[PDB]
Amino acid sequence: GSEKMSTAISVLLAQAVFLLLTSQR
Repeated sequence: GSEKMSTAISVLLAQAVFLLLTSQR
């Protein structure tokens, strides 16, 4: 955990939807 696993699990979704937008946009 810690802010480390928090920035890895959060950044993981950031990209997941990131490409989802550029594609639908």
